Amino acid sequence: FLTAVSSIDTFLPVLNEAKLQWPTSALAASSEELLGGYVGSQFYLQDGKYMQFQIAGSSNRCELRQMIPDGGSEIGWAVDDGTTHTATSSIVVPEQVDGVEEVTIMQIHSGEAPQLRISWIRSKSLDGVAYEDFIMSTVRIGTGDSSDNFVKTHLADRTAGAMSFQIDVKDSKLTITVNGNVVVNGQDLSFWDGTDSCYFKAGAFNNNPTSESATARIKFAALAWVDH
Ligand SMILES: O=C(O)[C@H]1O[C@@H](O[C@H]2[C@H](O)[C@H](O)[C@H](O[C@H]3[C@H](O)[C@H](O)[C@H](O[C@H]4[C@H](O)[C@H](O)[C@H](O[C@H]5[C@H](O)[C@H](O)[C@H](O[C@H]6[C@H](O)[C@H](O)[C@H](O)O[C@@H]6C(=O)O)O[C@@H]5C(=O)O)O[C@@H]4C(=O)O)O[C@@H]3C(=O)O)O[C@@H]2C(=O)O)[C@@H](O)[C@@H](O)[C@@H]1O
Repeated sequence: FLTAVSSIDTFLPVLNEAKLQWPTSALAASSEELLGGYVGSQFYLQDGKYMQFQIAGSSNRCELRQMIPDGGSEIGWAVDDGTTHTATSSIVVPEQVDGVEEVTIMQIHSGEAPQLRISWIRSKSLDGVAYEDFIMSTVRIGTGDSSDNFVKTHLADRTAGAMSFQIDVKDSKLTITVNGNVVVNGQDLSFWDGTDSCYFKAGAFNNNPTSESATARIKFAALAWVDH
């Protein structure tokens, strides 16, 4: 069998606060299953150190979904409870195979929609400017589909080496730090005031592929979800 992610110590904190959704939003593994050696080609320990996610198909996923710690049920929190909700990661985004066009690697999501997606995208115009092979944040400030519902940002060009991300939510404001540099500073999340169902996700969620068989692949050297 492939080497289980839980066979080393590095990811036990987040696995203790997560369920795995694969290949859809349906449950693949409970937190205890993840802590107890759940493994497959979709989710395995890579190079002896990376929690790697693989998924093919339009809107299919291999994603960790934040849970109440120590075997609890699905968590939900508010963007303005006065604390800081923080997701931190270190991610190696390899060159994606042909047919893979956008891969969501971290999210904030609620009962209704994604407040935030951090995704790799092959090519995209943002605010009149073309970018290629880069990491993007997409923030919802509305629930519609038109441009004004989103704030989209070039976070960084994709690197060969590990890229660190810190997502901070405090007092209805979102900060994203990339390789130690603040890139998004205090994006307004006020539209979500009143919502108590937010949670982190991370892994690989495949968006608008050109081929249903092309497999997205994302490696995490680190991932943690904390409340301060
Ligand atoms: O490209 C463009 O055209 C535009 O795209 C825009 O971004 C898009 C993006 O491309 C992508 O489409 C994205 O997809 C969203 C999607 O719209 C939807 O919100 C989806 O929701 C998922 C959740 O992520 C989550 O997995 C959730 O999980 C649920 C399960 O569905 C199920 O309810 C489950 O039930 C069990 C639980 O135990 C329950 O508590 C219950 O008690 O028991 C059951 C059980 O035991 O069975 O509970 C799960 C849970 O954990 O909560 O399921 C939903 C789902 O509907 O499947 O999330 C994806 C996403 O991951 O982001 O949407 C983006 C968008 O609309 O913004 C923009 O980029 C735009 O600019 C472009 O133009």
